[PDB]
Amino acid sequence: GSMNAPARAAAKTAADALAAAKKTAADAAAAAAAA
Repeated sequence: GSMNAPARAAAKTAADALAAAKKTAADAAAAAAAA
């Protein structure tokens, strides 16, 4: 039974990788206006 805050901290890197991936994806897409 681990649905608490400290239990969610283990999934940090997972959501962290996605945060970077999502940022960069849109980042590159945003700079695709002059293409």
